[PDB]
Amino acid sequence: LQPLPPARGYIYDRNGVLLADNYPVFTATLSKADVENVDTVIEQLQPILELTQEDVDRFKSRIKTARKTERVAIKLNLTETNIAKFSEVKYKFPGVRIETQMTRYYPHGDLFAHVIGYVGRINDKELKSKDLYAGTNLIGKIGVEKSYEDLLHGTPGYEKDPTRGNDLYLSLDYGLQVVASQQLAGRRGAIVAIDPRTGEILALVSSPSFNPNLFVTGINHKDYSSLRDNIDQPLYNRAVQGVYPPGSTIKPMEAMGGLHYGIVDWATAISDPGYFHLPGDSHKFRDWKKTGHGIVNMHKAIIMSCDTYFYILANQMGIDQMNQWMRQFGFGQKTGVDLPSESEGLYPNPEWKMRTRKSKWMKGETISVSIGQGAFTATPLQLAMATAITANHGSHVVPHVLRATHGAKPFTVRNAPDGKINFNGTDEDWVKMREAMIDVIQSGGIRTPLYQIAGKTGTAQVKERQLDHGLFVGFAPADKPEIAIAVIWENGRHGGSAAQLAKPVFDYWLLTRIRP
Amino acid sequence: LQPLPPARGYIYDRNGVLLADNYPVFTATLNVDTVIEQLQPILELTQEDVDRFKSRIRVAIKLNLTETNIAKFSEVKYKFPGVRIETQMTRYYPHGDLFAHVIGYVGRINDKELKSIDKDLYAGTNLIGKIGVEKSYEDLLHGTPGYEGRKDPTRGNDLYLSLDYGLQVVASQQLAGRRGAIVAIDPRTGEILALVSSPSFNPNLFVTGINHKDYSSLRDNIDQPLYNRAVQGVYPPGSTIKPMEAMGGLHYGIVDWATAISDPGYFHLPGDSHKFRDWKKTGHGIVNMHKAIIMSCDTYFYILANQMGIDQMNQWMRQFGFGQKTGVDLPSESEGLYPNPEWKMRTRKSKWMKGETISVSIGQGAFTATPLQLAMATAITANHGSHVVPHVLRATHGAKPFTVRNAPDGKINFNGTDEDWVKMREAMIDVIQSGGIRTPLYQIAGKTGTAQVKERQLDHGLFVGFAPADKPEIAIAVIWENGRHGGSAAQLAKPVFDYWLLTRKKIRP
Repeated sequence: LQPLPPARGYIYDRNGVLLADNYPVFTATLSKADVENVDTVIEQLQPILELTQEDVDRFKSRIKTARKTERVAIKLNLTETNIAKFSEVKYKFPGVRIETQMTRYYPHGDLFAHVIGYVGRINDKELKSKDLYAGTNLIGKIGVEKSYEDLLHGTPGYEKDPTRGNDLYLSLDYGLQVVASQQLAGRRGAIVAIDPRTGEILALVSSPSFNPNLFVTGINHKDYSSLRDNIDQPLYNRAVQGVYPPGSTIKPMEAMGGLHYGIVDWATAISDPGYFHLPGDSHKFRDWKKTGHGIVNMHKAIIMSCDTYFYILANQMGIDQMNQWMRQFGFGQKTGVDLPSESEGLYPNPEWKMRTRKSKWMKGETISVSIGQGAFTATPLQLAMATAITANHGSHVVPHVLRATHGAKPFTVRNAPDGKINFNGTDEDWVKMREAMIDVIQSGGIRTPLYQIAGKTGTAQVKERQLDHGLFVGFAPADKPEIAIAVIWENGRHGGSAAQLAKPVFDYWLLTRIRP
Repeated sequence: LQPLPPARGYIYDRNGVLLADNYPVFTATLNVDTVIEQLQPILELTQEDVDRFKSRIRVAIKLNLTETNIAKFSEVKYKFPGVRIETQMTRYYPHGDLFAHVIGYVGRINDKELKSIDKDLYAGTNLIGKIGVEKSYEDLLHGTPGYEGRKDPTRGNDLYLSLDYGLQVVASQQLAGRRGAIVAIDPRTGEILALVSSPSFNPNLFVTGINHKDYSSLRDNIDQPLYNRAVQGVYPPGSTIKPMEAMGGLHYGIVDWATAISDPGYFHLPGDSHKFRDWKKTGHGIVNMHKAIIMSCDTYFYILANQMGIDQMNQWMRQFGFGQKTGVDLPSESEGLYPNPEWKMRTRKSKWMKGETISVSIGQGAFTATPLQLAMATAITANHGSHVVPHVLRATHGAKPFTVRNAPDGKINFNGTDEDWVKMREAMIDVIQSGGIRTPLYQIAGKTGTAQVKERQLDHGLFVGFAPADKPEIAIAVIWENGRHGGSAAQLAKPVFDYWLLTRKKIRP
């Protein structure tokens, strides 16, 4: 009864464009039923196979637990020198076998590293959790490979045919991923593209990327330290882990809450003296334009990104109601994406402050939040979802990466919005807010003559590396949206700059539609 | 800066039928030991009402004061200065027994255990949601306070349940005097159209605090009117489970609609003497899938399970809602148990035996399901595999923002044709014609089952089904505790099907 381990499944894009693979290598096995006492044997072949002190520790861990009949890998994917140095002594080690196995390959490694992740060597912590993983050398460690490890893994067999792991079709588009990646080539930040009708992530780039293949068989302490100590942090996933102050990208949604709670009209106007002062308080809270913007109804506020209009709206609305509603767009909470280490962001409230800083909430801390400042931070993923919901007229979607799986194992794949934001407004309001956001593009310059983009821009302050971040959220075609994009250019200065990154993505998806 | 507490929101059915409201009452707010003896004849305080008030120790002496004790206290107002007379709201359930197990009740907020976890939000708030909808949606229902310059409080949100008053009445009658549950889901959305656990009880006894006499009636009643058989009760689902489990055969490629077996009336594990027994000792002869469903052969599913394996058996059945909470927006939802080697190793430290698989193969193992799970599994089956989440809330109206899910969760990838679902429907219609629930006006699909207990020793009868079969609008799970054979249970389901599908465009209160 020898275990026959199962083929890890392939991962494709939404088009069959192959993104993760299995190809054969030479690996040195060593079953317990073929050797008298392992610990000695390993010591002899350490210099001949160039085993590191980690490679022996790892091999011993499996052997102790492993069945007699199951072969345990001593060194994986042998280099041609390990092959040569062992073949000379091939017969002086009889129990040791050296035959063909599979490792994982990422044909387009940098491109999808931050969505697909990689597989690692299965280790100590993982070993304390079956007989499922008998012939299995590798486990998913981050990304899709982790979050969908069980679907991908397969089902073992014996000497009974093993059941091959499930194929995964991501909702990502090879082409759209390429375009967005180029947009952030040489630059730090993120670009997320969601289909608003579904919540499908059409493209997700955090930049710089890294090569996942370096991790599959174990990575050099030399190579790993270069990535971990790069100052641009290629290993950090800015789309699902990175968090940023959203700035005025939030104003369209926060305006919709004004309509929802009845605090404002589309015709409601304020006199904008260039500041807002809390009642019975002298500290002036300053518009970005210190002279002001004159009389400002909702539509001028969005077009011109007035802070003063939203200082007042927040003041009347209050942080509690401000929390309750903005959260409906995805803020302050994980989005639910089927990817491992997703960040919560922070939409601040007195409950968070009482535990974090044991101080009562100050009415002025609200004012900072209303313009996307203060403690308010969102992941690029969250910002894109908020823009998808705003594009789709309030239908709450879940950002997800998986489109279909094919295989023996049963699985349920989410492909429609879960529910609709109760909203005491017309549908017309969503349509008016779109038209406002079309004007953000027209009235201020990444215009296209082929379709209409709705969008809003923002700028965040850093916690050269000190330059403000540029943010841009938007969707197109505006009337009947198909894709919403959040871009965060780190140290990108003006937000409109970030819009420039977003246009080629839009253009590719809506107009332009393989090998490296 | 005195707080102004917020009006709790109203709860309706899906048609505006009012199911819970608040009405204004007079209550006497407030050493206390001397005054109460003087204030007892005036306010008609019982020895229980005084005990509560001393234990409770502004604190209420008596709630909902009659006009007379208000008049009789007004002449003596001066001998009691601290005693004040204020307005409060209490909660009323126009149809208490009918919707008790869906709406629950509000209790007194007295629970310091709950009165320490929350905020100054409940400032001036006397009532809190205790079980059911009132608990699960306490925050939506609660509202937002105000003060004294005065600030109007924001009232709680009105709730529209996906439940239908008429359909609830019909279903409730079916179990009048009987124990069990009936759940009706819309398979297109997962909306719960009806949910009755029987016996019921009157929730209004809880709003103001419940008497040890009244509470002891309910807690020590043998029928357990306080137990929610729909969302907490679990039963062995038995042969109701077969349509889904057969669909898993198709998905794993193990069987065809044409694949047939010889049923000698038993199944023999290879190299093993213990015979596994068909319900019909004669057998059923040659049995393809379609015969299997109509005649509820245990043998056909004994074989399929063995080939499928418990692990593969788990992956598939869990897609229908079994072994895990369904997600209903009601408080205490029970998981059920779809057993697996993981559960046995952790629970009883024993390796899984191939025969334990066989018990589960016909829904008679450690397998237990809630009527919720059964309704959901049948909804998905009617629905060709789109995973729905059973939910009770249809809309809310109010100031607080809320998101309401009212569409299917996702779609089971299924390595079959769409037609397999259509072939399985036709099988389940054939269950109705061939084996007295049939109607010529629409097509019912169904399957029957029987569970064994531990009159009240009679086996339970189960029935799952949906209609109209070709374009399903409603799926029902029925469980008569001690209803003998399922089929009795099916009888409870036909009036419900009929009210929804026929009568309901001609039952108001």
